[PDB]
Amino acid sequence: DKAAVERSKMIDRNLREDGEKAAREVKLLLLGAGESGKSTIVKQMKIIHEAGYSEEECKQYKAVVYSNTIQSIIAIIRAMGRLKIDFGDAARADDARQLFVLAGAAEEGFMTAELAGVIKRLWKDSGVQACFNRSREYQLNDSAAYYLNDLDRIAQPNYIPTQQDVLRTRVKTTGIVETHFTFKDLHFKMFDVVTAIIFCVALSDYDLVMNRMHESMKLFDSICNNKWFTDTSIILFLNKKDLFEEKIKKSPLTICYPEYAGSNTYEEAAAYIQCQFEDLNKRKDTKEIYTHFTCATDTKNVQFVFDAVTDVIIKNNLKDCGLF
Ligand SMILES: Nc1nc2c(ncn2[C@@H]2O[C@H](COP(=O)(O)OP(=O)(O)O)[C@@H](O)[C@H]2O)c(=O)[nH]1
Repeated sequence: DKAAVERSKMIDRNLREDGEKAAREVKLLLLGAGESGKSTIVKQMKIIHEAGYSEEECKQYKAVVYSNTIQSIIAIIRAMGRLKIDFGDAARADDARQLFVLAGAAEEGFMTAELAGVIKRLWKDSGVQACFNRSREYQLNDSAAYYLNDLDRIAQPNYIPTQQDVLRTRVKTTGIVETHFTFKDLHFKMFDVVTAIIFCVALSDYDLVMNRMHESMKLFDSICNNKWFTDTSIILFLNKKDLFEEKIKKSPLTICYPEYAGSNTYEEAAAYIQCQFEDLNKRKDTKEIYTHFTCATDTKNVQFVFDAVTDVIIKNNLKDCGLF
Protein backbone atom coordinates (compact mmCIF):
# COMPACT_ATOMS: atom_id res chain seq x y z
CA ASP A 1 0.00 0.00 0.00
CA LYS A 2 1.03 3.59 -0.64
CA ALA A 3 0.68 4.75 2.99
CA ALA A 4 2.57 1.60 3.96
CA VAL A 5 5.35 2.53 1.64
CA GLU A 6 4.99 6.11 2.92
CA ARG A 7 5.47 5.11 6.52
CA SER A 8 8.36 2.80 5.67
CA LYS A 9 10.60 5.61 4.51
CA MET A 10 10.99 7.36 7.89
CA ILE A 11 14.35 7.06 9.59
CA ASP A 12 13.80 9.10 12.72
CA ARG A 13 13.11 6.28 15.18
CA ASN A 14 16.74 5.14 14.43
CA LEU A 15 17.78 8.31 16.16
CA ARG A 16 16.09 7.15 19.39
CA GLU A 17 17.89 4.50 21.41
CA ASP A 18 14.73 2.36 21.53
CA GLY A 19 12.85 4.10 18.73
CA GLU A 20 10.86 1.22 17.43
CA LYS A 21 9.13 1.46 20.79
CA ALA A 22 8.42 5.19 20.63
CA ALA A 23 4.89 6.65 20.25
CA ARG A 24 4.34 8.51 16.99
CA GLU A 25 1.89 11.29 17.77
CA VAL A 26 -1.02 12.79 15.93
CA LYS A 27 -2.75 15.93 17.37
CA LEU A 28 -6.27 16.19 16.03
CA LEU A 29 -8.61 19.13 16.64
CA LEU A 30 -12.31 18.39 16.29
CA LEU A 31 -14.39 21.46 15.27
CA GLY A 32 -17.79 22.50 13.98
CA ALA A 33 -20.84 24.24 15.26
CA GLY A 34 -22.72 23.10 18.32
CA GLU A 35 -24.68 19.89 18.01
CA SER A 36 -22.85 18.96 14.75
CA GLY A 37 -21.59 15.54 15.87
CA LYS A 38 -18.29 16.28 17.62
CA SER A 39 -19.15 14.35 20.79
CA THR A 40 -20.57 11.45 18.82
CA ILE A 41 -17.23 11.22 16.90
CA VAL A 42 -15.44 11.19 20.28
CA LYS A 43 -17.69 8.36 21.44
CA GLN A 44 -17.07 6.43 18.18
CA MET A 45 -13.31 6.52 18.66
CA LYS A 46 -13.90 4.77 21.97
CA ILE A 47 -16.28 2.32 20.56
CA ILE A 48 -13.93 1.64 17.64
CA HIS A 49 -10.35 1.99 19.13
CA GLU A 50 -10.98 1.17 22.92
CA ALA A 51 -14.00 -0.90 23.96
CA GLY A 52 -16.03 2.23 24.04
CA TYR A 53 -19.06 1.64 26.19
CA SER A 54 -19.52 -1.37 28.39
CA GLU A 55 -22.94 -2.43 29.48
CA GLU A 56 -21.93 -1.06 32.86
CA GLU A 57 -21.00 2.13 31.05
CA CYS A 58 -24.18 2.20 29.01
CA LYS A 59 -26.17 1.67 32.22
CA GLN A 60 -25.04 5.16 33.21
CA TYR A 61 -26.82 6.76 30.29
CA LYS A 62 -30.28 5.58 31.28
CA ALA A 63 -31.62 8.81 32.86
CA VAL A 64 -30.02 10.70 29.91
CA VAL A 65 -32.07 8.59 27.45
CA TYR A 66 -35.20 9.19 29.59
CA SER A 67 -34.29 12.81 29.89
CA ASN A 68 -33.79 13.19 26.14
CA THR A 69 -37.07 11.36 25.37
CA ILE A 70 -39.11 13.46 27.83
CA GLN A 71 -37.63 16.72 26.47
CA SER A 72 -38.30 15.64 22.90
CA ILE A 73 -41.96 14.92 23.47
CA ILE A 74 -42.46 17.98 25.56
CA ALA A 75 -40.93 20.09 22.77
CA ILE A 76 -43.38 18.74 20.15
CA ILE A 77 -46.34 19.17 22.49
CA ARG A 78 -45.38 22.68 23.51
CA ALA A 79 -44.91 23.44 19.76
CA MET A 80 -48.42 22.39 18.79
CA GLY A 81 -49.40 25.20 21.03
CA ARG A 82 -47.34 27.84 19.36
CA LEU A 83 -48.06 26.37 15.89
CA LYS A 84 -51.68 25.72 16.61
CA ILE A 85 -51.85 21.97 15.75
CA ASP A 86 -54.85 20.12 17.32
CA PHE A 87 -54.70 16.63 18.67
CA GLY A 88 -55.75 14.02 16.23
CA ASP A 89 -58.13 12.82 18.95
CA ALA A 90 -58.85 15.22 21.79
CA ALA A 91 -58.55 12.55 24.50
CA ARG A 92 -54.80 13.16 23.95
CA ALA A 93 -55.16 16.61 25.42
CA ASP A 94 -55.39 14.86 28.82
CA ASP A 95 -52.20 12.87 28.25
CA ALA A 96 -50.57 16.23 27.40
CA ARG A 97 -51.48 17.55 30.81
CA GLN A 98 -50.34 14.31 32.43
CA LEU A 99 -46.97 14.52 30.69
CA PHE A 100 -46.45 17.91 32.40
CA VAL A 101 -47.70 16.51 35.64
CA LEU A 102 -45.35 13.55 35.64
CA ALA A 103 -42.42 15.55 34.19
CA GLY A 104 -43.31 18.50 36.47
CA ALA A 105 -42.98 16.44 39.55
CA ALA A 106 -39.39 15.51 38.88
CA GLU A 107 -35.80 16.95 38.98
CA GLU A 108 -34.16 14.20 36.90
CA GLY A 109 -35.21 11.90 34.03
CA PHE A 110 -37.29 8.80 34.57
CA MET A 111 -39.56 6.35 32.91
CA THR A 112 -42.65 4.68 34.31
CA ALA A 113 -45.27 2.43 32.68
CA GLU A 114 -47.58 5.30 33.31
CA LEU A 115 -45.25 7.91 31.71
CA ALA A 116 -44.50 5.39 28.99
CA GLY A 117 -48.19 5.16 28.12
CA VAL A 118 -48.86 8.86 28.09
CA ILE A 119 -45.83 9.43 25.74
CA LYS A 120 -46.72 6.53 23.41
CA ARG A 121 -50.36 7.74 23.07
CA LEU A 122 -49.22 11.25 22.36
CA TRP A 123 -46.48 10.15 19.86
CA LYS A 124 -48.97 7.97 17.97
CA ASP A 125 -51.33 10.91 17.65
CA SER A 126 -51.75 12.31 14.13
CA GLY A 127 -51.83 15.90 15.27
CA VAL A 128 -48.67 15.29 17.27
CA GLN A 129 -47.19 13.56 14.23
CA ALA A 130 -48.14 16.61 12.19
CA CYS A 131 -46.36 18.86 14.60
CA PHE A 132 -43.41 16.47 14.56
CA ASN A 133 -43.36 16.83 10.87
CA ARG A 134 -42.94 20.59 11.25
CA SER A 135 -39.84 20.23 13.41
CA ARG A 136 -37.89 22.81 11.34
CA GLU A 137 -40.21 25.35 12.84
CA TYR A 138 -39.00 24.79 16.40
CA GLN A 139 -36.13 23.39 18.49
CA LEU A 140 -36.36 19.55 18.72
CA ASN A 141 -33.75 16.86 19.49
CA ASP A 142 -32.43 14.99 16.39
CA SER A 143 -32.82 11.75 18.31
CA ALA A 144 -36.46 12.46 19.04
CA ALA A 145 -38.02 9.99 16.58
CA TYR A 146 -35.16 7.58 17.25
CA TYR A 147 -36.06 7.44 20.93
CA LEU A 148 -39.79 7.90 20.59
CA ASN A 149 -40.26 5.09 18.10
CA ASP A 150 -38.40 2.72 20.49
CA LEU A 151 -40.21 3.73 23.64
CA ASP A 152 -41.48 0.30 24.69
CA ARG A 153 -37.98 -1.10 24.62
CA ILE A 154 -36.75 1.94 26.52
CA ALA A 155 -39.79 1.77 28.76
CA GLN A 156 -39.06 -1.81 29.86
CA PRO A 157 -38.29 -1.89 33.60
CA ASN A 158 -35.12 -3.85 33.12
CA TYR A 159 -33.94 -1.65 30.26
CA ILE A 160 -30.20 -1.35 29.57
CA PRO A 161 -29.18 1.41 27.04
CA THR A 162 -27.45 0.15 23.88
CA GLN A 163 -24.34 1.59 22.36
CA GLN A 164 -26.62 3.26 19.78
CA ASP A 165 -28.83 4.61 22.53
CA VAL A 166 -25.70 6.11 24.05
CA LEU A 167 -24.46 7.55 20.69
CA ARG A 168 -27.90 9.06 20.11
CA THR A 169 -27.73 11.05 23.33
CA ARG A 170 -27.51 14.86 23.48
CA VAL A 171 -25.29 15.54 26.51
CA LYS A 172 -24.36 19.08 27.59
CA THR A 173 -20.56 19.32 27.29
CA THR A 174 -18.42 22.22 28.53
CA GLY A 175 -14.64 22.69 28.50
CA ILE A 176 -12.13 21.17 26.10
CA VAL A 177 -12.33 17.38 25.95
CA GLU A 178 -9.23 15.45 25.07
CA THR A 179 -9.23 11.80 23.94
CA HIS A 180 -6.26 9.62 23.32
CA PHE A 181 -6.61 6.50 21.21
CA THR A 182 -4.18 4.54 19.03
CA PHE A 183 -5.02 3.46 15.45
CA LYS A 184 -2.53 2.02 12.93
CA ASP A 185 0.14 2.51 15.64
CA LEU A 186 -0.52 6.26 15.66
CA HIS A 187 -1.24 7.82 19.02
CA PHE A 188 -4.00 10.39 18.51
CA LYS A 189 -4.60 13.14 21.00
CA MET A 190 -8.02 14.41 19.91
CA PHE A 191 -9.39 17.72 21.22
CA ASP A 192 -12.97 18.71 20.88
CA VAL A 193 -12.66 22.38 21.58
CA VAL A 194 -2.26 20.47 14.93
CA THR A 195 -1.83 17.58 12.55
CA ALA A 196 -5.30 17.64 11.25
CA ILE A 197 -8.69 19.14 11.75
CA ILE A 198 -12.03 17.42 11.38
CA PHE A 199 -14.70 20.10 10.93
CA CYS A 200 -18.24 18.84 11.44
CA VAL A 201 -21.30 20.21 9.70
CA ALA A 202 -24.80 19.08 10.52
CA LEU A 203 -26.28 18.72 6.97
CA SER A 204 -29.91 18.75 8.24
CA ASP A 205 -29.65 22.24 9.78
CA TYR A 206 -30.21 23.65 6.23
CA ASP A 207 -34.05 24.10 6.36
CA LEU A 208 -33.95 25.17 9.99
CA VAL A 209 -35.52 28.60 10.08
CA MET A 210 -28.20 34.27 10.39
CA ASN A 211 -28.91 30.90 8.78
CA ARG A 212 -27.41 27.83 10.55
CA MET A 213 -25.79 26.44 7.38
CA HIS A 214 -24.40 29.86 6.67
CA GLU A 215 -22.95 30.34 10.14
CA SER A 216 -21.14 26.96 9.67
CA MET A 217 -19.78 27.99 6.26
CA LYS A 218 -18.79 31.27 7.94
CA LEU A 219 -16.73 29.34 10.47
CA PHE A 220 -15.32 26.85 8.01
CA ASP A 221 -14.21 29.78 5.87
CA SER A 222 -12.13 31.21 8.72
CA ILE A 223 -10.82 27.86 9.88
CA CYS A 224 -9.48 26.46 6.68
CA ASN A 225 -8.18 29.78 5.63
CA ASN A 226 -6.22 30.34 8.83
CA LYS A 227 -2.41 30.61 8.46
CA TRP A 228 -1.91 28.52 11.54
CA PHE A 229 -3.62 25.71 9.69
CA THR A 230 -1.59 26.04 6.50
CA ASP A 231 0.27 22.73 7.16
CA THR A 232 -2.69 20.97 8.78
CA SER A 233 -4.86 18.54 6.91
CA ILE A 234 -8.39 19.98 6.74
CA ILE A 235 -11.04 17.21 6.83
CA LEU A 236 -14.69 18.22 6.34
CA PHE A 237 -17.36 15.90 7.75
CA LEU A 238 -20.77 16.72 6.11
CA ASN A 239 -22.60 14.95 8.86
CA LYS A 240 -26.22 13.88 9.61
CA LYS A 241 -26.38 12.73 6.04
CA ASP A 242 -29.04 10.35 7.32
CA LEU A 243 -31.35 13.14 8.56
CA PHE A 244 -30.49 15.26 5.45
CA GLU A 245 -31.47 12.43 3.13
CA GLU A 246 -35.01 12.07 4.54
CA LYS A 247 -35.36 15.82 4.96
CA ILE A 248 -34.34 16.78 1.47
CA LYS A 249 -37.30 14.66 0.30
CA LYS A 250 -39.96 17.18 1.35
CA SER A 251 -37.90 20.22 2.19
CA PRO A 252 -36.09 22.26 -0.44
CA LEU A 253 -32.45 23.23 -0.51
CA THR A 254 -33.52 26.70 -1.58
CA ILE A 255 -34.71 27.35 2.02
CA CYS A 256 -30.95 27.46 2.73
CA TYR A 257 -29.43 28.42 -0.63
CA PRO A 258 -32.17 30.33 -2.46
CA GLU A 259 -30.09 30.59 -5.67
CA TYR A 260 -29.99 26.77 -5.80
CA ALA A 261 -31.44 25.59 -9.12
CA GLY A 262 -30.47 21.88 -9.17
CA SER A 263 -33.00 19.13 -8.56
CA ASN A 264 -33.96 18.71 -4.90
CA THR A 265 -32.51 15.29 -4.75
CA TYR A 266 -30.17 13.92 -2.23
CA GLU A 267 -27.43 13.65 -4.89
CA GLU A 268 -27.63 17.16 -6.27
CA ALA A 269 -28.47 18.90 -2.98
CA ALA A 270 -25.66 17.21 -0.98
CA ALA A 271 -23.19 17.82 -3.88
CA TYR A 272 -24.19 21.49 -3.97
CA ILE A 273 -23.36 21.92 -0.22
CA GLN A 274 -20.00 20.19 -0.48
CA CYS A 275 -19.23 22.60 -3.31
CA GLN A 276 -20.43 25.51 -1.17
CA PHE A 277 -18.01 24.67 1.60
CA GLU A 278 -14.92 23.70 -0.37
CA ASP A 279 -15.44 26.90 -2.36
CA LEU A 280 -14.41 28.81 0.79
CA ASN A 281 -10.86 27.54 0.40
CA LYS A 282 -8.84 30.64 -0.60
CA ARG A 283 -5.72 28.60 -1.59
CA LYS A 284 -7.26 25.98 -3.82
CA ASP A 285 -3.97 25.24 -5.64
CA THR A 286 -2.08 24.93 -2.38
CA LYS A 287 -4.72 23.26 -0.17
CA GLU A 288 -7.07 20.30 -0.62
CA ILE A 289 -10.16 19.67 1.58
CA TYR A 290 -10.99 16.08 2.48
CA THR A 291 -14.75 15.87 2.55
CA HIS A 292 -16.73 12.95 3.77
CA PHE A 293 -20.47 12.56 4.16
CA THR A 294 -21.03 11.05 7.51
CA CYS A 295 -23.60 9.65 9.90
CA ALA A 296 -21.73 10.06 13.19
CA THR A 297 -24.03 7.68 15.02
CA ASP A 298 -23.24 4.90 12.52
CA THR A 299 -20.12 3.18 13.92
CA LYS A 300 -19.34 1.39 10.63
CA ASN A 301 -19.41 4.58 8.55
CA VAL A 302 -17.18 6.34 11.03
CA GLN A 303 -14.77 3.41 11.17
CA PHE A 304 -14.70 3.47 7.39
CA VAL A 305 -14.32 7.25 7.14
CA PHE A 306 -11.73 7.38 9.91
CA ASP A 307 -9.60 4.76 8.31
CA ALA A 308 -9.57 6.96 5.18
CA VAL A 309 -8.95 10.17 7.10
CA THR A 310 -6.06 8.29 8.70
CA ASP A 311 -4.36 7.32 5.44
CA VAL A 312 -4.52 10.96 4.32
CA ILE A 313 -2.69 11.94 7.54
CA ILE A 314 0.02 9.34 7.03
CA LYS A 315 0.49 10.41 3.44
CA ASN A 316 0.48 14.12 4.08
CA ASN A 317 1.64 14.65 7.66
CA LEU A 318 3.70 11.83 9.14
CA LYS A 319 6.93 13.83 8.78
CA ASP A 320 5.62 16.51 11.06
CA CYS A 321 4.52 13.96 13.65
CA GLY A 322 6.89 13.67 16.53
CA LEU A 323 8.14 10.63 18.38
CA PHE A 324 7.54 10.40 22.07
N1 LIG B 1 -29.05 10.73 13.14
C1 LIG B 1 -27.93 11.38 13.40
N2 LIG B 1 -27.83 11.98 14.57
C2 LIG B 1 -26.58 12.44 14.84
C3 LIG B 1 -25.50 12.48 13.98
N3 LIG B 1 -24.31 13.03 14.67
C4 LIG B 1 -24.84 13.42 15.83
N4 LIG B 1 -26.20 13.06 16.02
C5 LIG B 1 -27.11 13.38 17.14
O1 LIG B 1 -27.11 14.85 17.24
C6 LIG B 1 -26.91 15.23 18.63
C7 LIG B 1 -25.77 16.10 18.78
O2 LIG B 1 -24.50 15.58 18.35
P1 LIG B 1 -23.31 15.89 19.27
O3 LIG B 1 -22.19 14.98 18.94
O4 LIG B 1 -23.70 16.03 20.63
O5 LIG B 1 -22.86 17.38 18.70
P2 LIG B 1 -21.70 18.49 19.18
O6 LIG B 1 -22.46 19.51 19.85
O7 LIG B 1 -21.02 18.95 17.95
O8 LIG B 1 -20.88 17.69 20.02
C8 LIG B 1 -26.81 13.92 19.44
O9 LIG B 1 -28.02 13.46 19.85
C9 LIG B 1 -26.35 12.97 18.36
O10 LIG B 1 -26.49 11.64 18.83
C10 LIG B 1 -25.69 11.91 12.64
O11 LIG B 1 -24.92 11.80 11.68
N5 LIG B 1 -26.93 11.39 12.49
